[PDB]
Amino acid sequence: TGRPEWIWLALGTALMGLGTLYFLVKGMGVSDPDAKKFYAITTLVPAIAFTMYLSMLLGYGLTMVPFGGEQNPIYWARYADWLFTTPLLLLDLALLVDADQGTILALVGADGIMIGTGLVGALTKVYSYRFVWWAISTAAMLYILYVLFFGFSMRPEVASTFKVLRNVTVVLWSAYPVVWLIGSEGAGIVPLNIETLLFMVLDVSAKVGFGLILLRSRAIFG
Amino acid sequence: TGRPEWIWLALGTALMGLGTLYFLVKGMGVSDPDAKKFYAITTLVPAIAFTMYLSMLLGYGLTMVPFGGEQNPIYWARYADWLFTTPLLLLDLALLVDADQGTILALVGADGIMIGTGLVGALTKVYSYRFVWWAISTAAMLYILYVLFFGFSMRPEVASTFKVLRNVTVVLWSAYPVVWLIGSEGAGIVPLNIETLLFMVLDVSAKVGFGLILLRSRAIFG
Amino acid sequence: TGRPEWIWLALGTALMGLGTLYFLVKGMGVSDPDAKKFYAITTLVPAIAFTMYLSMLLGYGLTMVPFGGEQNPIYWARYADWLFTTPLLLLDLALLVDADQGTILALVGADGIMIGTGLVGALTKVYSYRFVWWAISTAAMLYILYVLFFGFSMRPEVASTFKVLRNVTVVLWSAYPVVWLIGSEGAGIVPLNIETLLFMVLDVSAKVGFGLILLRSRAIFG
Ligand SMILES: *C/C=C(C)/C=C/C=C(C)/C=C/C1=C(C)CCCC1(C)C
Ligand SMILES: *C/C=C(C)/C=C/C=C(C)/C=C/C1=C(C)CCCC1(C)C
Ligand SMILES: *C/C=C(C)/C=C/C=C(C)/C=C/C1=C(C)CCCC1(C)C
Repeated sequence: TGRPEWIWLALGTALMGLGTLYFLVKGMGVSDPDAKKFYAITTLVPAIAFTMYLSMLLGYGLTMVPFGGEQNPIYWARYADWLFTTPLLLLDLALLVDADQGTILALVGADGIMIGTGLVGALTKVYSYRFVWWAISTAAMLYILYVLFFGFSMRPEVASTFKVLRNVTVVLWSAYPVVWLIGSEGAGIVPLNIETLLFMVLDVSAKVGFGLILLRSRAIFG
Repeated sequence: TGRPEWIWLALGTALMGLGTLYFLVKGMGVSDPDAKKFYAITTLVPAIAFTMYLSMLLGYGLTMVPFGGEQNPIYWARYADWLFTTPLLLLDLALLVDADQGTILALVGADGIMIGTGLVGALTKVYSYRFVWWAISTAAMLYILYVLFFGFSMRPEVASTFKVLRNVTVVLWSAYPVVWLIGSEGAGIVPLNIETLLFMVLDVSAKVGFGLILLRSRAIFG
Repeated sequence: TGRPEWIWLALGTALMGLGTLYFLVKGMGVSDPDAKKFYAITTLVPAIAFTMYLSMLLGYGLTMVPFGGEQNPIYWARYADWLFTTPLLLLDLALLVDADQGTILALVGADGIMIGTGLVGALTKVYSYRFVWWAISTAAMLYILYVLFFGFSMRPEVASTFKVLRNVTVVLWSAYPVVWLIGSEGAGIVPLNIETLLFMVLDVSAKVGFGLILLRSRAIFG
């Protein structure tokens, strides 16, 4: 179409779609109850992202938000995505280490707060206040990071995989607040097509890359 | 009112309302923890549908979607309904056979995808793309059907009831994609008042009929 | 700002924000898995309410609903709040007494119905029908009250705390339907600024007061 970012939304759609089919096939032969859990969570993450990448591609997941003078194009569908896929990615981490349910409920709820405040900030018409919501969301993000590092005798199959996925998680998740801030939702420093490319690379890596490291590990079997 | 389908929405409201009160009363005397589970899930399905049938009756759950030339009346409230009642109906099936949590998470998430893509398709303003969302939703539907047949030593109380409810589920659920397709959301082949009658018969049977077969069975007790 | 209720929204924001930080700190040193559960649920309730009080403060969580002649200001964000915090408050009660999952699913679903019908009623443009939704919502409220009293050998640490929190819950929750009814959502008897003060006192007490009684009790430890 007439949106230069179209290409990145198309590529994202395609990579999430093929990741989903790859993990669907791979989990084909699994009967270990624990492994099945990791396969369900992990296949669903890019299947959901596939649908929201498609909706942005076709224009459904775009709206116009007036602020600081202009009519700003905001991809809201990303927050419908993340609202479900980010807790699921935290659940993969949580089950891996056999987390207490109280830590799991802290993680999923802090994550909800993160995305939902992210979404408010994305849709807020008073420019200055958009960054008060960014800050609140970043604080929930940093609570989550804190818990993944200080919130938790695992078998070494689990600890090595956990540590890797944990490192991947903090490095990539921590880049989203930065892209938002300098992108079209925030200061408007980086154009939307570049932003959309940044978010596509993070999203494919955080979902499909993350899942490839997880699902190739023996950590997931009981 | 001035909507010919009003009658079917009124009848649906009434039948869901009486189903809810019937199951509420029936579960009155239950103390078996397992049976209580089946009674909670099963009573809630038509209580939620009661509220969304009422909202369509009163006009709240209707919006206008422009596409292929016209201003199309779309009952969106059906998707608020299904978003919660269809996973609950799958949970009744799942608990019955003592499903692994990984199979339960695959079912509920595939179901979310099904309804949420159904909803996108219902609200999409580009006529051709409405059927790309229909197709994606039908694929999640067929994954669910596949799992109910190939995804799963139960006591014979469970297997006989499970098989029946399973058969009821595939026959009725599989008719929704067809009604949508030829109805006002799709090709516009069947008028909205006839569509609304079709959806009312399916919905009462899939919820109240399904629950009557379930809740009259000894399969639900530990 | 130019809204007289601004002050109560500001005070509510501040009290929910300090409650959240207080409970965050207090739960700092907890390792008992059961206590951690109570701390997660209980800290999250005012953290979520903090964000929705802020959004009403800044104007995001306000919309205009035309009915009975006028353009009515409706704070919708309260229902985004309650949709999650009221089930969490019921979960604190439920875990305390070691409730059956079927009773927990009845509680959370009745609560969803309560808030979601509350929200429909708040946004309904036909004045008379707003009170049909109020009535349906009040009925779910009374089902919840019934279950907390008749739905359930606990150790006396639990029974004393449970009884207190239970009493707090019915007295304060039962006042919300009254405030709505005579406030701006309903008959328009009490002005919006007074209503907003009423809701702020109930909300701080039902969340922060409730949590102080809970989290100071030994009932929460295994
Ligand atoms: C699959 C997608 C992933 C892992 C996305 C993660 C997104 C975040 C961690 C987003 C965080 C944000 C904040 C901390 C600041 C406000 C804006 C957000 C939502 C982009
Ligand atoms: C109580 C209601 C039930 C059991 C409704 C079930 C609805 C479906 C199985 C709907 C499926 C659809 C698709 C597969 C295609 C797109 C449209 C839908 C949502 C009607
Ligand atoms: C933290 C907030 C709490 C505990 C809020 C509880 C709110 C209710 C119990 C609300 C009930 C309502 C009805 C029963 C009638 C319709 C309107 C409502 C949603 C205000």
